[PDB]
Amino acid sequence: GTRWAVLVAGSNGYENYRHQADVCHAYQLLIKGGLKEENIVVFMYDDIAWHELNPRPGVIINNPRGEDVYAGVPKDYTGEDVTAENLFAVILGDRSKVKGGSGKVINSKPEDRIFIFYSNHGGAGVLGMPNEQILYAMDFIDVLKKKHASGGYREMVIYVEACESGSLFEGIMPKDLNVFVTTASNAQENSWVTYCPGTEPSPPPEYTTCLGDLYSVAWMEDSESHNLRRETVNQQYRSVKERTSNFKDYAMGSHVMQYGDTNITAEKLYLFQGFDPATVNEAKMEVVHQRDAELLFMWQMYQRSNKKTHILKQIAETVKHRNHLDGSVELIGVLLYGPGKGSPVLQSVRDPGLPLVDNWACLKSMVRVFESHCGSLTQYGMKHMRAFANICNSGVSESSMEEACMVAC
Amino acid sequence: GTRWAVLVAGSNGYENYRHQADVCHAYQLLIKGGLKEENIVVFMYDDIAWHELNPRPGVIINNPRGEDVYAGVPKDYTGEDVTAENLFAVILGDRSKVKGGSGKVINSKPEDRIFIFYSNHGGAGVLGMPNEQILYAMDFIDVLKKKHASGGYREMVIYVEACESGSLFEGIMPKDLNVFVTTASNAQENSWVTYCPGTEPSPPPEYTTCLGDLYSVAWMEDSESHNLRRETVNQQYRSVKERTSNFKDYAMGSHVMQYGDTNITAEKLYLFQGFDPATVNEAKMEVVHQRDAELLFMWQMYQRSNKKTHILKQIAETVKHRNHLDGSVELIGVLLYGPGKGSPVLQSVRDPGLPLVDNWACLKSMVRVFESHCGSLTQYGMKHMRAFANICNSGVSESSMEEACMVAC
Ligand SMILES: *[C@@H]1O[C@H](CO)[C@@H](O)[C@H](O)[C@H]1NC(C)=O
Ligand SMILES: *[C@@H]1O[C@H](CO)[C@@H](O)[C@H](O)[C@H]1NC(C)=O
Repeated sequence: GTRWAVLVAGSNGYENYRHQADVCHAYQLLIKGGLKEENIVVFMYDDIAWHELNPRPGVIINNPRGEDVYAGVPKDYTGEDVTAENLFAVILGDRSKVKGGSGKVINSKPEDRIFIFYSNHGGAGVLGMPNEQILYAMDFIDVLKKKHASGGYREMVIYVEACESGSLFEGIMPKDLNVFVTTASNAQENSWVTYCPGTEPSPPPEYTTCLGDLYSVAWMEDSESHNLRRETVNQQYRSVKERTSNFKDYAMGSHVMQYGDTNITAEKLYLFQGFDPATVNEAKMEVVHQRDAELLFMWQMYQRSNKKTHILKQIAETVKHRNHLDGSVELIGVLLYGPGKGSPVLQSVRDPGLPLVDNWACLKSMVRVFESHCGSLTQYGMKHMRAFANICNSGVSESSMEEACMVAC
Repeated sequence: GTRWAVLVAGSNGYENYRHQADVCHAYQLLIKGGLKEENIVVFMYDDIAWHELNPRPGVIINNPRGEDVYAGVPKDYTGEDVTAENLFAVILGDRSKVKGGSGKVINSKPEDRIFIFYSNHGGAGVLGMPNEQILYAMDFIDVLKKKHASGGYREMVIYVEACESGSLFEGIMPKDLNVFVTTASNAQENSWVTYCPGTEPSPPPEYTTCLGDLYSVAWMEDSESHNLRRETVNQQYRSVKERTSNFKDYAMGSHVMQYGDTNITAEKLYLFQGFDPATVNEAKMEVVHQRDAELLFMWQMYQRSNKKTHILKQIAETVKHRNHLDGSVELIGVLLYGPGKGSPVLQSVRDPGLPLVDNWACLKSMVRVFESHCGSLTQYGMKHMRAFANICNSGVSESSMEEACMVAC
């Protein structure tokens, strides 16, 4: 059969360099293993390589050894074409449902295998897509069920790098889809960022933005340092789990989770990632929170400048925007449930194995009502997704949500 | 000698019923023990007994058994006269430095004893006074040193009911003043509120506001249930400590602390609180945070109404005001120290036994700069006092504080 891949960075902006850095590295890794470019679909906004802030124009690196991963990466879905609708259409393999981009899709055969890697921001039940778009977990599950029902592949492996990424599959990912999944974190942890300005191991001094993400570089640097005809999917999961746990210090690391068909863990990794003919034959990392890396970048910029006050006022606006969202959400909880019960309700985490939300259509509706009244969530606002899900689960009506949002905003 | 007392409620508003309820109960307790009215100075705003919301006009109660404590309480310093300046002047006993009120002061003799009880809101190093006034711990210490240096008393006992009230004395209260102090909480805990609408033990159903404060009713109900010619100061401290710890559950209770001259703990309580001739011869309480009781009261009102939306919009404004203060302070930390270090700096608590702040004049200056730019702190904003103290201790200049406050506000 034929090995296919879909690589997605869900973010843009130079502050988010790392997510397209991850995706570009994954592309070069798969090419080195003998996957063909026509079978690898790359979603990247593509604003990094030639960004005015990039100290190495035309180059993207993904770890402090500084090897370029940008050259040769195809422009399949870039800019405005990096959408959930295009991602869903690529996975289904129906070129007629794609809007824009190259038209490359996963029009795979029943004997083929597929490898999907996503890297950016997220929250409970949701994944980010560039310019304020949100991808809801259940729609992603639905695409996998549809693809499976059309006999489009033999097996699939999915790696997801994002905050709270366990919540995209817990209680909803079927095990009969020949799909195996791992996530950087459990349903409630955040995801961690590595190779940042000011940490060890040191990125090259000219960089003001972080180079990679902990779970992502963990699996990629593990793959490229091993013979993939011998390493199993399970061995990579084990190695990635230990490295991402960062010496089992969950204040500085997270729990890598697995979902779906665990029988796939017995398979050799080359069936999914190819094999590199040259591969024949640790310290605690200083990491930062995915949600904190943006401000660390603006602060790196502030400290290195002389317009110095323009950056500061932009830091002020960013924090103030976050405070507005955090407060609006907290106040909605107060108006709906009272003080002393609003935060318990909004912030309670369901037991592992249960779905985040019982009505996914309600979740989208609460987000819609919120944003109509309180403004756009942004990428940062996905941190409030569990709060909206908990409003849904509480049986509070959409009519009462409307009233609370109008009072709050 | 003669026994004197000063009783202070630092708050006003029907939401804060309990603080004047505490003070009124303490007054009746001391009269029953034979202290004379001319030797007891009462500071209470006096907006409770005849408040339009008071279901028992002319009556104040301090626990669910519903006995009035208001009748007979003198009007020494009420309304606009409840000030730190008047409190300091009362304690010093110089009637000429009082502004307004009755003119009653503690013009005590070297053989006299003094008992001081304060009950309301506070924060690190500060106590509230009605209508946005703040009383700074070191000014209170200075008054005690001045009073001591004039030979004004033999011994003094001080009870303080307020958030973070340990911080008013740690590292600054001398032990050579013949003054013994206990506080409802340590330097970082909040203070707890008892007998609230919706908790057990049940206040009479018509009340929408909490009746008392945990540490305050603990010492008063302990005094009135014992023979004070036999009970020692130490025994009351022990009993109050255990009751305020609420089964040693510090998520629902606090650590009562002691400062000053601990030799006074060996003395019989009647020397300070008098003795009642009739006294010849437990469940975990449901309590709420001092800072949370205001919103619980507005919510009780919301739930019992039909203007129903007027109250809600007032709840919204209260939460939004708090969010503005919390965000402004957090942003000032970000601008001064960077993200990832602003909160560690602003929220770090010094080791027990050290003073909250090294330059008390700087603390007042930071508050001044903040309020000029970001608006009044309010009573709620004393929760940010440790943040301002930590800015002072960090050596950040007043010039840099000004710049950060202008960017932030
Ligand atoms: C994995 O395959 C085994 C066959 O040995 C089967 O018993 C089991 O049900 C399968 N598990 C899943 C999750 O499909
Ligand atoms: C208490 O009095 C004793 C005398 O027995 C003395 O040793 C001690 O220093 C005194 N403590 C304080 C805090 O004044």
